[PDB]
Amino acid sequence: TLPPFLPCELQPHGLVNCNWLFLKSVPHFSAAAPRDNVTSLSLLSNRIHHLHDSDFAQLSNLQKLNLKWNCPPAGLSPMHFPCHMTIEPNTFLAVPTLEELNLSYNGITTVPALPSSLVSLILSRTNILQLDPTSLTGLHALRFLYMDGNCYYKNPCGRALEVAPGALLGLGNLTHLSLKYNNLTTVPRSLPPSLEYLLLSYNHIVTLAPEDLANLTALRVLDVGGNCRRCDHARNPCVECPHKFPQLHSDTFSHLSRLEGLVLKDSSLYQLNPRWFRGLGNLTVLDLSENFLYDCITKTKAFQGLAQLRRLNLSFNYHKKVSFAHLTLAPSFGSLLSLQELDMHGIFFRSLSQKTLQPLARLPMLQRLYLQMNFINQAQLGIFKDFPGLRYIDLSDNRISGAVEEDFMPSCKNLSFTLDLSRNNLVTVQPEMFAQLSRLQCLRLSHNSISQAVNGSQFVPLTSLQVLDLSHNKLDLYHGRSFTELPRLEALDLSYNSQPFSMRGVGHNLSFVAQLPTLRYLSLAHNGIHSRVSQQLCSTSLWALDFSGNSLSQMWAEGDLYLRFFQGLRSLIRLDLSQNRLHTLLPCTLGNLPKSLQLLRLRNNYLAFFNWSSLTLLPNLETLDLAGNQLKALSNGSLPSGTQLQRLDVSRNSIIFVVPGFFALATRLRELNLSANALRTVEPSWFGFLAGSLEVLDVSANPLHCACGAAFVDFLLQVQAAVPGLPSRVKCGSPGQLQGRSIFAQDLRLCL
Ligand SMILES: *[C@@H]1O[C@H](CO)[C@@H](O[C@@H]2O[C@H](CO)[C@@H](O)[C@H](O)[C@H]2NC(C)=O)[C@H](O)[C@H]1NC(C)=O
Ligand SMILES: *[C@@H]1O[C@H](CO)[C@@H](O)[C@H](O)[C@H]1NC(C)=O
Ligand SMILES: *[C@@H]1O[C@H](CO)[C@@H](O)[C@H](O)[C@H]1NC(C)=O
Repeated sequence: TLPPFLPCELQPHGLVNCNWLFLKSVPHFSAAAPRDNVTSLSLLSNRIHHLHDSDFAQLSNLQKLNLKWNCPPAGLSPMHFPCHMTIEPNTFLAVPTLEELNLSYNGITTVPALPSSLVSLILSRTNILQLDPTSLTGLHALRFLYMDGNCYYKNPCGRALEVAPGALLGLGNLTHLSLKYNNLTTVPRSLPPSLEYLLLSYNHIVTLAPEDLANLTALRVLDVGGNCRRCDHARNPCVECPHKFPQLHSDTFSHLSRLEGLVLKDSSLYQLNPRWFRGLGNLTVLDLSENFLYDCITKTKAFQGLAQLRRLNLSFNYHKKVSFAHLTLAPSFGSLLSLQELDMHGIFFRSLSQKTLQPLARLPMLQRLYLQMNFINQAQLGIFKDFPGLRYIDLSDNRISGAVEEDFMPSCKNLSFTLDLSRNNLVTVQPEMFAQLSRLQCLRLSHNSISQAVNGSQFVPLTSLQVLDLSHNKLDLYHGRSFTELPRLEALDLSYNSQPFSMRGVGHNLSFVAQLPTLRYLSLAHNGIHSRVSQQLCSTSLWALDFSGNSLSQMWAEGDLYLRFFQGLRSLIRLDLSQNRLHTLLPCTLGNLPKSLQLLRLRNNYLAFFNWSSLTLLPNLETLDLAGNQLKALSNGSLPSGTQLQRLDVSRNSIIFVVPGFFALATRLRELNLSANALRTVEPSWFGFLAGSLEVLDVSANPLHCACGAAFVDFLLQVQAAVPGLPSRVKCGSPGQLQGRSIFAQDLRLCL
């Protein structure tokens, strides 16, 4: 049985996925295909320029249809190729079950006839330049209409979009309307009173008053930002706000009592009118980013009584000459009694002290505080001890320098208190910086130039710290007492620290790993450890070690000094020895790895041989990863009986053949990656019995020997459930004509 929707892929939830197939038109699927099981059809990024009456006409249960990026407009086309999509009149009418349509990024100039089942319609980046009562007549179900980017720099129209008065009044269920990047100068008259989300950003609506929002009292989100922009630091075409604008009247929003979110970013505001927020008693989110409010926020009263507000964005309110603002928050920030999140990144100010955030200090719910990219170079970090609810501070990308004058490395996201000081100019860490920060659970100091002696005296106050990121620094030398002042430490990232001339004539002392009793995850990746190191790592607690990007090759050529290097990690589960220049491997060196290992990576070494019988010496191994080595074959014995191996990756080798029965004895094997090798066939004999056990068999990017009709294709059709991208991504290597084309290309489809 062929893939039922060739060239496309059936996926979960009745989705036929035809994305990215260079298709010139919509496939006419066969009669025996389960056309009725199809509820969603995706055709993203093909090149269908002509749609017909009969294209969708027999998909009796089709609900979602995505035709995005098929006939892109000149301006959006990389090579400015003009495109005007032809759409036969009944093309969509013939899908009377259709509920969701995405026609974005296509050269269409009018709304085609749509059935009245439609609930969601996306027409963004098309060339529709008019909307009137005849445009979406009778679509009484429609809840979402998105039509952004029909007239802007990447898709110009020489004029404005025209939404006629009442054009959409017939749409009595329309709750979501977006009309950004349409070159509009006023808000369309008489929009459905049912609207709850109205996004009008990035037009040229430079003036706003309460009648512009007439009758829209169900509005929960209003976005009118980017309508009189500042252009000093784009990037892309941008029209500056004309001099005496914007003109927001003082009671514009005062009848929108259900409003939860309000966006006034990039509106060139030098000043806030307190009256704008009067009556907005449900307002939880306010975005004032990219304005000119650096001076205003030191004295404003506009925030008084926004007692329900939970998120406030003031980011990129910076002097356009590019210099420091003097930041002292106005007292009315203190009235934000419900504030959970405050974003103040990219304002630019020299100093973080007691004065700076004073009015915030006692807000009982304030949890997240974004202060990155401010070029702060003096910070009193003690100020954060007396914030009652702080969970996260981002001070990354500043120039602070001291006190005042995933499976291998977990994230800090569920922790109670995290401070990120990455990308500052920290060279040395004084322990008094954190004297008022005993409660910190996660500390990030990556991408500094820390070249200090780490000797057990740097982080003394931080008695609660569970996670320390010191990756990407200039740490010279690890001592036996390094990090031993951190009693509760669970994760430690030291990746990308490599100063081979600065070791003071000695080597790394890795005995500190044995001193950290709660440590679970350690990374020493890209440290350039060739030599000059302790002979043994020892830990009863450690679960994951990333040792990638060193030279164990050199270590293990150096006699037998380093043959038990990892053995003392009595509970190691995950070990990454990828990128270690490993040319050979003794079975005696593999058996000296911790017996508890479940997962071993050797991505990107130079291994041309592997003794597969030596996998008995790792009885608990479940995932083995040998991607990117030089295996020429899978041979020299087979996978031995009893192996617990479930995931095996041998992608990106030069595997030309596999011996018969190579995978026969691996009864737990479920996932096998054979992608990007040199295979010319796929054989059932490789798996003895048990081929139907595999849940994933990836055989893409192989130079398969396509012939009419090769039996390996029979095999892949039999186990097609496990083969990802079978209908399109499993390709031929020969003959010359079918080279790089699908194994089911027109020519070969005759031989089935
Ligand atoms: C099998 O291996 C191939 C090649 O290594 C994988 O393809 C890569 O997938 C990663 C993400 O997993 C991408 O970053 C790369 O861009 C992909 N490269 C190529 C050439 O495809 C593939 O994902 C793996 N398959 C499975 C099922 O894990
Ligand atoms: C926006 O409208 C003006 C005046 O109607 C026009 O000159 C300009 O070209 C339009 N912008 C685009 C991107 O087409
Ligand atoms: C490692 O560190 C401790 C000092 O705290 C020392 O006693 C031990 O002998 C050192 N080992 C080496 C090889 O230098």
